[PDB]
Amino acid sequence: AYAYLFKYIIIGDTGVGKSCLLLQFTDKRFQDLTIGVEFGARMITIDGKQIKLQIWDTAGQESFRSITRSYYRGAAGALLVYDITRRDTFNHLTTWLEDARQHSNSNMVIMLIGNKSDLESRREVKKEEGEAFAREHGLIFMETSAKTASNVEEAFINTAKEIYEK
Ligand SMILES: Nc1nc2c(ncn2[C@@H]2O[C@H](COP(=O)(O)OP(=O)(O)O)[C@@H](O)[C@H]2O)c(=O)[nH]1
Ligand SMILES: [Mg+2]
Repeated sequence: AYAYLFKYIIIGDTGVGKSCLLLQFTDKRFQDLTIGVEFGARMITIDGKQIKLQIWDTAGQESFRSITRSYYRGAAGALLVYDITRRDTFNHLTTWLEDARQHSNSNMVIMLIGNKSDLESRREVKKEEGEAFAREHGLIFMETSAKTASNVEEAFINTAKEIYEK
């Protein structure tokens, strides 16, 4: 009835900041890596209700270009991350998105994340390109910095609000 558990997965290319977004959200710190068993949790509040976010970092899946069924199983939300300094990470979004289409529950919320927003001297992908990609595919989008915490809390909380309100 009254308390909630939302399973999240974090997906996207190598080095986009999946691990750092996890650690920033759960521990408020920015930095070992146990592939296949790399996770964290944090309690939040939406509409006065207690919601436990159980969050899975899918590092190690990148080489496969696909997410194992056990990550998708019961996943309520997914953060699909690219690295704004590396256009190739932006280019591979459609293949991550198709993997999710084929193998995830259609109700799984997906938020598009352009990470490393602090790195303005190396930006390759404009914020507007992330926005347009998200619109075309019916997703919410935010730029984050796992380094500075910018929009990190907002990304996880807004995903949860979308899951809860759907
Ligand atoms: N400046 C900056 N560096 C970041 C950010 N997120 C991650 N990094 C750096 O990028 C590297 C890769 O991030 P990581 O979380 O390990 O990527 P992953 O393979 O997707 O898990 C890290 O070692 C950090 O040095 C960010 O928001 N800003
Ligand atoms: Mg990782």
